[PDB]
Amino acid sequence: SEMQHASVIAQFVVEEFLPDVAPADVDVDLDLVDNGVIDALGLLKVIAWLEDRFGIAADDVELSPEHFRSIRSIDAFVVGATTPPVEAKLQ
Repeated sequence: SEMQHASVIAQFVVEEFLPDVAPADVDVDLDLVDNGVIDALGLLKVIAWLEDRFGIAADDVELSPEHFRSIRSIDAFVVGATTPPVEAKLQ
């Protein structure tokens, strides 16, 4: 369950720019930024829906470009916000 709905996260980024692509065909082992799917407005859209699902405000914490290091980090960031991080990359 470490993925915590990994396919769901890909579904948002996939639908954010490539909705005609099956999220299962995306490797979560590749950094999300390397794809370039996350842009300036793309970054805003990411926090807008991701924050809306948990009802949390991004203003409470500042996000850095490193937080977009990979989709895996996004799952940890979302979980880290409500519950302690699991196998965080830092540890």
